[PDB]
Amino acid sequence: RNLRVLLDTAIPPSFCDTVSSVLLDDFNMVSLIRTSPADSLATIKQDNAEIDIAITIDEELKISRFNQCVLGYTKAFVVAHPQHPLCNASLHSIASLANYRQISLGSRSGQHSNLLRPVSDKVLFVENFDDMLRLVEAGVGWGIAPHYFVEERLRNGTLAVLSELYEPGGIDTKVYCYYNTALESERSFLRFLESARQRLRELGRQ
Ligand SMILES: CC(C)Oc1ccc(-c2ncc(CNc3ccnc(C(F)(F)F)c3)s2)cc1Cl
Repeated sequence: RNLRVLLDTAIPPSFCDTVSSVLLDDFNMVSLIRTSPADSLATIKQDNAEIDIAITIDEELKISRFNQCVLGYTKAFVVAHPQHPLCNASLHSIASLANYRQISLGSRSGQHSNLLRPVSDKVLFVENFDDMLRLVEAGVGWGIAPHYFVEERLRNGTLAVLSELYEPGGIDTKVYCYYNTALESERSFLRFLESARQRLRELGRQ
């Protein structure tokens, strides 16, 4: 119960804090680590890190030494500069964006999971969301960003949304919890899962 825990940058801060409080309520030593989802699954896989619990959106069912569960959901938007070509065109489609350039997270130096795989042939990789939104806000391209990162810049006109046809409201991605196999038998972990999940649901509806 000396715990190392990972959360990705798509996890809303309210989400990570909701988790933290519970973790400390049921494990008394909790160390928190943050990474962008592209590097999330890789980090836990490197055994030199000793991550016991990881909360991310990238999935691989062949993860060794780790089991899986769903902890809740988060939302994401296809955002782009207000004067971007697509923004003008009101009919946006998965093909229509394959032509224009995508600012995307991660590195070409890695197994691009389907979830974080670039959908377009013309791409530019960045390493965090701040650099993604800097480029997108300069018309470089379009991107897929979490809610908490962009919400304000869209209610402010700084940015726009092209995802209001595909999934009106945001692209509901699942948020996964990866427990080290060993932790399955510790009543602390299971109580964490219960209390956290409830709290997350309660916050989500609001
Ligand atoms: C606009 C529409 C017509 O076309 C699309 C429809 C669906 C998609 C999705 N792509 C990744 C999906 C999973 N969720 C992700 C993936 C990566 N990154 C995040 C982050 F956390 F960063 F927000 C969340 S859904 C893309 C496009 Cl372009």
